Amino acid sequence: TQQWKTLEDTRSALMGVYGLTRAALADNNTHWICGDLRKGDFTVYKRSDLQAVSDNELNKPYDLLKKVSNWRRFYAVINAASVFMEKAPRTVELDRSYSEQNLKYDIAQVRALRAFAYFYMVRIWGDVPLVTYSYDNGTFPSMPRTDAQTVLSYAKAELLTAIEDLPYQYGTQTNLYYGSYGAQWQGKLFNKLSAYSVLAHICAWQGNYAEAETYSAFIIDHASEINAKYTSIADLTSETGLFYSNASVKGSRILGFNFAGHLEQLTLAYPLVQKSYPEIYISKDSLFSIFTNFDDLRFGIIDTIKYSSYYVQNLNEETPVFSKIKIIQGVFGSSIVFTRLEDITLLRAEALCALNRSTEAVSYLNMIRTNRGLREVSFKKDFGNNRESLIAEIFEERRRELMGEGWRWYDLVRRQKLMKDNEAFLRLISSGGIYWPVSEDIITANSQIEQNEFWK
Repeated sequence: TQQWKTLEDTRSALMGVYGLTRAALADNNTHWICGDLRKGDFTVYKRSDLQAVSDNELNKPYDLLKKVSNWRRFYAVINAASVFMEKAPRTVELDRSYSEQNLKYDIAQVRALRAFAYFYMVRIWGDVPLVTYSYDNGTFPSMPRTDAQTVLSYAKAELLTAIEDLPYQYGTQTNLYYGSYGAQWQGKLFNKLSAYSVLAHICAWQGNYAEAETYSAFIIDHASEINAKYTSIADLTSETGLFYSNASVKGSRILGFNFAGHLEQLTLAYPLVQKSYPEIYISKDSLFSIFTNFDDLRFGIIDTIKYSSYYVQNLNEETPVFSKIKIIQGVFGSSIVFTRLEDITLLRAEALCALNRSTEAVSYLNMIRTNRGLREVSFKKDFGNNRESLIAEIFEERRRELMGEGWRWYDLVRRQKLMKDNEAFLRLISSGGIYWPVSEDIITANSQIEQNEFWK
């Protein structure tokens, strides 16, 4: 049973909240299933269950769909965080080695993780029960789903509170943080900018682009404080690059979760692993539609081996392998990368367009383009000063840059809200068909929980 007598007890509990958060995103490949596969750019080789996700046929009778649709793993994070906040303060009184500052740091992390879990689950299910206190395992509070706006307002306030105590970096050489400091914790612990990144995204998801722009700006302007940088194509895709836990560029994972679920389970095949075919892949037709310029470093120049590019291998075969993420110990070690500077920079561009400041958006778009072999663009010459044309292009840049990082589906929804170029998709948004069904196991056990109308 968890105790709170010593610094080792609080350390273990804190690491447990991180572990639970990783598990929520990684279980059944949730992050990629919900973020990349759903109406995504991946062709499915053979699995009808994966094909149902891709088609948004989330009521089909597949066990995968039922498992992903059960939100328990998110409430596991929320409850563990709530318990930590209730019980950890006592440790300061019990163990002289656990300082008030150590408590403030730990509380801020678990508070931010809880808020992240809420945001993440709101994007998936929409309305979810807003639980703000701990409860016993095997029970769940008897309450309805709470309006998504109310849940996000709670998440925003919690993140702003956490930011007051979250540092940029943890510990010093003279005052270690749980035995390590500075660079040792970069890309491992939730930092002040990690919290700002969640705020920026909550705001963008709500259409509050004024706030999204301010928060994205703050992140970009303070990136050096957490040692976050723009990543080269080689460092993004290397076996020891951004997706590797102990990468030299690890600080560039503004928010992520490391392993001591992986996209590679779905994407890799021979020769990278001994599996004959990939479960999902980007087809040649898709590649040539999405990547329009042969100078694009993501899908252009060879990456050493014959028939390769930086994102894709086996270009001589009918089902090329999406090899961007390839942290191979099969057994994989790839980190979940929720966000990084390129994401936040493109978010800022999106926000600036939303605010009718398209000329300013172009400079941010160009930052990403010019680090990927693409020429600079200009608003008049390349977009005819058309705000919607520029918005569409910012989303194509995200489509390219963040491929396989759990963004595409959410990006399609934010894009649709701005572009309004597909009435069928606008109806899917208004009708709730952009969310997952609630698991019938949850509804049976908790009578106040109502199914999403779209999936009844």
